[PDB]
Amino acid sequence: KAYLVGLYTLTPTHPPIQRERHTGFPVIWGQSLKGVLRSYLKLVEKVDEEKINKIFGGLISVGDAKILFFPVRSLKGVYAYVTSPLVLNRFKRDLELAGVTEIPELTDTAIASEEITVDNKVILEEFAILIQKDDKGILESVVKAIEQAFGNEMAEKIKGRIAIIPDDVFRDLVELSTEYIPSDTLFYSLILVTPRAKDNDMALIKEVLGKINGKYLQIGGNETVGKGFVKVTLKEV
Amino acid sequence: KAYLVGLYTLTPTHPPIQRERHTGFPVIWGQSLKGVLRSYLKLVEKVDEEKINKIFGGLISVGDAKILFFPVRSLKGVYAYVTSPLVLNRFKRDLELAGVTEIPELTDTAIASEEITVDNKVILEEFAILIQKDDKGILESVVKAIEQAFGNEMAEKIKGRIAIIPDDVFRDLVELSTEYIPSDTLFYSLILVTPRAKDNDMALIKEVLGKINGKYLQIGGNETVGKGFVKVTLKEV
Repeated sequence: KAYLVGLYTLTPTHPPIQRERHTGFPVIWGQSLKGVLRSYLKLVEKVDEEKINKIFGGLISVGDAKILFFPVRSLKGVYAYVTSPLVLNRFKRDLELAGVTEIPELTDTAIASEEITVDNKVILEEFAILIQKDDKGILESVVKAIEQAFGNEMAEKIKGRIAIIPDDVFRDLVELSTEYIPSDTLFYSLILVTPRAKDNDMALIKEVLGKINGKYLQIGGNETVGKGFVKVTLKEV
Repeated sequence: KAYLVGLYTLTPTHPPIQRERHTGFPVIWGQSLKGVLRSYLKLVEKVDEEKINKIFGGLISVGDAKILFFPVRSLKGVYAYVTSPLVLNRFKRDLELAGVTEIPELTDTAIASEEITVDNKVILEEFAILIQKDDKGILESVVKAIEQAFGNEMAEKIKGRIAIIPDDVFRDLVELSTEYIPSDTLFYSLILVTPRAKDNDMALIKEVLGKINGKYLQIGGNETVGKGFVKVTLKEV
């Protein structure tokens, strides 16, 4: 049994940023995320401190939050949600691990919505990447996956502003575009239920974790100056 | 008769990590691996505690999991799966032992895919290794070997990001690149069937081990925060 956590930053978020060593991608460590989830249920949702211990300590596993979509300045559409084959493939494989489409390799080309495309080009910051026709409906397939994983609300935000760009460009942008993770960044994370869990426990998990969906949490430093506020989604599989 | 176990880390894994005395290479001791294989069959795959005992205790031998590919930050391609003549040679020798290509000695040069090569160089972390032309079809032969040993899915992931580098550099990287084994690390291990085995025993081994192929297991510490989740492959020879 698995739960899908979405983390959409509403303000610049600072989890020296926490980055994955061999990629350089920003990441929210599972240790940190588990902490804020624990604190939110104890303080805001008023869950009994007996139910919390029974679930966190454990009974579930809170994985590190990877990055799915990163907001980047765009010439047409003001900004686009950019991602990459590598990132998307990791997302598909993490869905497999949780129980739950072919995405090609891009080198110097991109696949983007027609709302951010101008003269067969998408202009991200200063990068001017050539688009290639979206055959076999890649974009429409990513949007559907976003809907399933995070809900209809998240899919509407992103739809119309998607751009799948080369892995190397995504890396460059994600490292050289602000310190703070920008607002309008979408993270995702797996919550896995341990095999040692009994049938009586699954009802507890579903009840307590269910409270998290659609709420607002604070992650990382600088809470007092409006940093690290995120909207969380949570769905079963 | 022998089985080839593949271990692909999906999250940072902690088996002070278990390292081989005379190389310094990370390794998963057979005792540990045997434990998690056993527990997985007992908890998840629901194998009767009589079939498990007849096989584990024994009837098979679970060897130490050596390291085959190690993910390293790359300038081009974001990251590469690096290996070395030494590592590859051990892999070939382990296949010999399991019943089943010339790889040169590299000094200050490397053999890499053209997707991570930039201006006749592969840039791993800070190391800038001069590449040499891929003659005698070395890379495609490793990919072919990867396909046979771990499956087509594993070969696609690695293809395009391979880099065979000098033994001393591989060693340095494997020691000085994170505590935790990174995600996207590929281990391998032999499962050898004792000579004392009859035909009825081969059917039990084939059946139970077959359950392991393509599944997800947890190895080492920090299960509660999404660490040590690995994807296992299992193939006969």
